[PDB]
Amino acid sequence: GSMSAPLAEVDPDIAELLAKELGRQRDTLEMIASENFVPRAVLQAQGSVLTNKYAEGLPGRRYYGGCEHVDVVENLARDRAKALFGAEFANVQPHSGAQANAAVLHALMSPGERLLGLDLANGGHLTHGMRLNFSGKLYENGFYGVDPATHLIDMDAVRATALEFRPKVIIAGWSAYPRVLDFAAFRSIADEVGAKLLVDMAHFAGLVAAGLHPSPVPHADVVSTTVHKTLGGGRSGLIVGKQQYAKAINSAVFPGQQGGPLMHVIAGKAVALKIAATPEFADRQRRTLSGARIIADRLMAPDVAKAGVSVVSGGTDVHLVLVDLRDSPLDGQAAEDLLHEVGITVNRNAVPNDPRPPMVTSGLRIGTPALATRGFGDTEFTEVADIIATALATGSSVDVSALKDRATRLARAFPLYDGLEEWSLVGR
Amino acid sequence: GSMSAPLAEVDPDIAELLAKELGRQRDTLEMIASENFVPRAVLQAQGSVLTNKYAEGLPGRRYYGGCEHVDVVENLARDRAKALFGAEFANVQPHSGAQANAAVLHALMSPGERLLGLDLANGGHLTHGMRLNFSGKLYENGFYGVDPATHLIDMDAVRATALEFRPKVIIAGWSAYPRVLDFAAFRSIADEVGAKLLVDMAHFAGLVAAGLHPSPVPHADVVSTTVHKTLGGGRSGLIVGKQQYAKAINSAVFPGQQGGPLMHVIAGKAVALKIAATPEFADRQRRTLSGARIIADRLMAPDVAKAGVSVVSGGTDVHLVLVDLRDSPLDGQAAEDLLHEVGITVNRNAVPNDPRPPMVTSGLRIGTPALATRGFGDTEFTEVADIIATALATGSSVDVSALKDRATRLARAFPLYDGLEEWSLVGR
Ligand SMILES: Cc1ncc(COP(=O)(O)O)c(CNCC(=O)O)c1O
Repeated sequence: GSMSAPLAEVDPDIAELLAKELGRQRDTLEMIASENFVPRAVLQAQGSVLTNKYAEGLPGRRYYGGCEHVDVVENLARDRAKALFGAEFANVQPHSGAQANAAVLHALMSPGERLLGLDLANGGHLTHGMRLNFSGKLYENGFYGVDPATHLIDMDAVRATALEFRPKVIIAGWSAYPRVLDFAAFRSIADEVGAKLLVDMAHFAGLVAAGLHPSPVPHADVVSTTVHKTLGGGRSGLIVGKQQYAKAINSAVFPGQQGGPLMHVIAGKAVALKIAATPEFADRQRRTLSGARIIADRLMAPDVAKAGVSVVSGGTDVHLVLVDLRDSPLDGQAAEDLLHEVGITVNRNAVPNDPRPPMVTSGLRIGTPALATRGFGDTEFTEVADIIATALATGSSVDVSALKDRATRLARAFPLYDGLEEWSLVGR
Repeated sequence: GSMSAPLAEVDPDIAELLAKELGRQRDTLEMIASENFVPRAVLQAQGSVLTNKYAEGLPGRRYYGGCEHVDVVENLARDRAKALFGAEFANVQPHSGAQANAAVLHALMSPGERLLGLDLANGGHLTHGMRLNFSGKLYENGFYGVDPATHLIDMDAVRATALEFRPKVIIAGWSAYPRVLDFAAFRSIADEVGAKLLVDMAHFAGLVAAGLHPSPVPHADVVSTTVHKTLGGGRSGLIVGKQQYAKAINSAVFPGQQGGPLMHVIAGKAVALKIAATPEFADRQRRTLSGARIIADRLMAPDVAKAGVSVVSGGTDVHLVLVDLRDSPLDGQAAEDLLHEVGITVNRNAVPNDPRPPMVTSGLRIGTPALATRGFGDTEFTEVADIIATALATGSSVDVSALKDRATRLARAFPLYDGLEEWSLVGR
């Protein structure tokens, strides 16, 4: 019956929506900095029958019979994570970046203890202390920020905050920050005040894997990440860290926070970690970084600067560009909408001391990983940069038709998932 | 290169383990009561490009652009969940059953407040108050159990416990209880002490959908569930409940507990909920219940009883049989391994006042949903029951090859995922 019928017959509405979403991914230039495109092999793993297996516990130490093969899968993911990042242990079960962070904080601190993280308006993530998230609900929160003049994190200010606040755990990490964190300084501060150091490398983990961003693994007690940003894998989380925290972290993931792990997704993590060690992946990360720098450079040209648009920190060393619109007629929402009309997906971004409401903002976050994965190199990012610069410098009266044509030409020149409609679930 | 190459080329190790796990599911008789076999259409949804979309928020209330198609997907899953279960609201984003429960308790109580659930050694889940789980670490836990003579939950005893303990939230639900809960009595008790009532229907959600188990939705404030047990869907969680809790529950899922939802998995939830309304699904649930009763009856025969093996509560009204091995030379691990050798996959399971260590147990949990999905009916479950009975009554001196041949004949007669090696990711 329906056990073997194709999706198109069982649920035509959902089949049609899958096709529409594939078409949307193909037709747009995706520049949300946290998004990417998974490889075919990760699609296959996530669509595998490993979803049927209950496998609570650890490899070879399960609460269920029949785990012999998913145990090898999980050990491959763990071993590849440790090897790729140079970490002493890995836990590959977190369902997401948020669940990775929930388990780390569960392992390292108790409710009521003090957590120090980067403020949301200064580029932090909601799991770094936002009051409606578990990180704010369970813990006493302190925050550091960026210098208002340079938009860099001032490590003397972070140190002064840590000395006053005496956190149990310091989080280094970000969702919207354009420069390299000083992990050695974070470790020195953590040691000085007796705090644990968590680095949440979700955004830049793929840059780390390719050797293009300093690694937090030498410095941090524990490192959390999403698998699905620059690392380029399926939507899920991952923890690595120093051996002395392995037992606490494993127990915090299960039974502390989760039940059964998603073994099909863990199989895809193993695939993504293997891909992340290849020269092809390293070149993709190189094109990600070069493309972001090309966009930042274009947006610092005099024509854009004279229009009241500026680049936060005067450049970038990562996979994104942060745009400051405080002196522009465009607010973040208006600029996001304008770029959507051209076919480019970005998101608005709060700037520190933002004069506009938090859902409007005076900033943009523009990311390059997804287009680099799609195949864009320096020539294509030069074109993308000029499209964005023309829109932002001119404003809402810009010739959108011409920019849309240019964006469509790029999308057509670099087909996405070409052949997916013929790929099989398993085999070749 | 690697973006479009098949898994078999990118990662032969993982490709081979996918084949081995599929072979294992085909070759064994999978009788873990919390497992099932997802349909082809759910494999396709979970292997879809919807993994690439960040969609924090709710349909029509997203933080990022481009969600016009995943919004319809999520609305279909929500509307089908509400219609199938007769519920006033649904949140379809929980990553797992554990994450569904974490969000419910986040919404309904504060750290330090009192939680009353079924004791783990009496059939309850670790998210109902176990010391190392968030439900035990964040909250003050009380427990009710089963009557020692009948192994039934005594609602007079539950009421006495609630009157003395004064819980903020009462959980009704179980992972290893073989009888039907009295939801009217739980509601009466919750009202008497001013508690919220959460029903965790993870195990019996599919029985409820088919009309073969009383629904908790009329009585409960909120109902949590896994999608992947008797409901037969992809590995994930779901919450439904009364409309006055919709805002608190939605906020507790995001940004309370989670970040971005797994939209590919939510697409599969929509598919599974549609299948769960079909006559084919109801017949599968009917065969699940009849098969479990056949096994329970066979294991209460004198030859099994003489071997020190008994059936908890003297039968079953649900999809599982709980076997008590306290008077048997077999412990739970030994029986799990012996059944594995004859081709039947189960899990050991704790029993009240267990004389054996907790990782070993004095019990077995045997479930029929996966084999019912595979197509087994009363004739096949009669043979399964006799195989299990012979192994448990004879122990280590049983003719393993003779029993393994009988299990293999059943597996060969009911091919599993026949044709999967030819199915496509999308389309046919
Ligand atoms: C009753 C009940 N509630 C929650 C869970 C946890 O779901 P998961 O998706 O594993 O996080 C379970 C799972 N119990 C596993 C089992 O019974 O084998 C559950 O039973």
